[PDB]
Amino acid sequence: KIEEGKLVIWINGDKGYNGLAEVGKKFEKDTGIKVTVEHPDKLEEKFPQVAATGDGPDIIFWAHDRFGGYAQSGLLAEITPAAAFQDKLYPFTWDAVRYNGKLIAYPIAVEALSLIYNKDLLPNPPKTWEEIPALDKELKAKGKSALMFNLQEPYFTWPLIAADGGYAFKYAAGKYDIKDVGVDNAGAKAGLTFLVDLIKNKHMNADTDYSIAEHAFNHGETAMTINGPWAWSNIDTSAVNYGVTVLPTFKGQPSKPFVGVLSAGINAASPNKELAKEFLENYLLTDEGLEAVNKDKPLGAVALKSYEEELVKDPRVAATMENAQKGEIMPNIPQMSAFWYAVRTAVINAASGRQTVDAALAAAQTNAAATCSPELLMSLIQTKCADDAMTLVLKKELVAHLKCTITGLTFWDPSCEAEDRGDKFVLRSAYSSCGMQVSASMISNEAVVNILSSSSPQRKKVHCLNMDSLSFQLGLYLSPHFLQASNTIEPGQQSFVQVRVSPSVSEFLLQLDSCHLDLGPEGGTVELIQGRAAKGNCVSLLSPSPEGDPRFSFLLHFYTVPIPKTGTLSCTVALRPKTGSQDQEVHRTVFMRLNIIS
Ligand SMILES: OC[C@H]1O[C@H](O[C@H]2[C@H](O)[C@@H](O)[C@@H](O)O[C@@H]2CO)[C@H](O)[C@@H](O)[C@@H]1O
Repeated sequence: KIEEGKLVIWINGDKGYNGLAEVGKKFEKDTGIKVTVEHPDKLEEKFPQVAATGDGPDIIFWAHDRFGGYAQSGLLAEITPAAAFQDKLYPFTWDAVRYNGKLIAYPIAVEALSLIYNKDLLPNPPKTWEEIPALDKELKAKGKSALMFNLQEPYFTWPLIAADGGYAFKYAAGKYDIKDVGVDNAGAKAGLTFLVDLIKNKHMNADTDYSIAEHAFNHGETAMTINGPWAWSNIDTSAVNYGVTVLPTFKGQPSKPFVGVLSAGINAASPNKELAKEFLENYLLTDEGLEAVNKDKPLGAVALKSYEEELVKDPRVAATMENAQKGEIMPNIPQMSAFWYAVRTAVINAASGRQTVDAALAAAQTNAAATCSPELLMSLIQTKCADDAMTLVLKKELVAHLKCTITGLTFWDPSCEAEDRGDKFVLRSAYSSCGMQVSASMISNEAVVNILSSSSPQRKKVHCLNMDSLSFQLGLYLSPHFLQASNTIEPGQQSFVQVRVSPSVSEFLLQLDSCHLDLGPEGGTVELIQGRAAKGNCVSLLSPSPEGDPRFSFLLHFYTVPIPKTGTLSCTVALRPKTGSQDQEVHRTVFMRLNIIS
């Protein structure tokens, strides 16, 4: 699923991703968190397909209308901005991203279509739609056209459809009524008919799309176009001398564009939600962050109050707000996708001439209304830590409960593959083999699991303790207190032993499996500890040090003389991770030579 530790962003290609990536770069320097900005095609329709399966970006940028459908499906995570932060943005933007009383996304910018015109060609654009035919006429004699804009997305045709009273859904009793659809109303039929009449009269071409309309205006083929703020950049790359003004009226009524609020939602499956929040609130939403995106591609009106006040001075931004006020914010209801899909058809079918305006719009109103559980799998993988080797074991029975078929299990080195013993899957590697990593006094690798259900590999971090890195020493103390002389031992006097390891391992639990004192030939061997417990009345276990160092006490009695001159204390220590099971427990033996005297 989503990669843990990194932020993946999806945004439409027309919007500045480069300016956004430059915001992420600033985020990397301070927090060292790499931000990947991508712009796939059909990210709005692609996101819900992948997100439902757990795959997708950590953050998605789109108009607000799509986020309610995502929300109602459970693909978005409710954002939790502080009241002090919400006041920094205009209240109406928070209304766009509010769903079921929850905030499902962060509003970024307010987007509304405007009329862009060529000043060199047309210093004073027409005030109304009705006079475009008379305009286009004057231009065609010069080998040009009055207006070109994308007819394949109803977003661009809606301003004319809603000018006479066309509407997607009526708002009553505080909610959008999905049974009541305004596509077939005479206001829409009047707008769409006007569009068709422009195509029939040759004033526009039905096949026109976005990239053709953008190429035509920037290259001087047409005097006017309808687009959003994002497009002003490429017009600047071009030398076109242009201006942004309010959309022309229709039947005396202003053109009502559907106003989207560019918003950043957080994936419901993303583990990084905290990072997404820290990035969006602290960095992306700011005077600087928004300016960085605006330099690459214009955002137009912004949700942030402070930065907005500066942007409103821009004539182009003032023109976008003027068009927004005359427009209606898009409903965020899940039904919008069916509405948009249905309206796109009617515009294309009616503009193509395949259907009459009444027949096309009437049909649109009808359509508008309209097992593996691999996360558990990794838990079954057991890490066995031997002295020289690490072995991974996966019980077959447990796998059966999960209903998964494992295609492969390996270490980092693909050469090392698990072997099937028929009751379990075992994978053994030497600490120096299979790309094992020796660091931090630990031997770490990853178990790469491939399941038939998912193409992507599953990775689980495995670790074993490296005892060669650790240094073991045997202390001996005359009293139950720290003392500097461990070398000499005396009979009949209590002796206290402490096992010290450097670098001290606090994470691991220390226990003494066995201890022995070897008096050599003729002296015999005395068993101080066995079976993890003290042996005999002369030995008793003590409490460990503040450090993990274990401790025990023993009393040494000799009946006869000569006393053994020298002896060696042997103690076998067991090391288990506080976070690990017994499988990962490792054992080492420590020896020390000591002088016995009396
Ligand atoms: O055309 C239907 C389409 O309209 C909106 O998409 C806009 C978007 O709001 C703008 O920010 C920009 O990306 O242009 C898009 C049109 O291609 C809706 O947001 C979208 O759901 C809908 O399909």
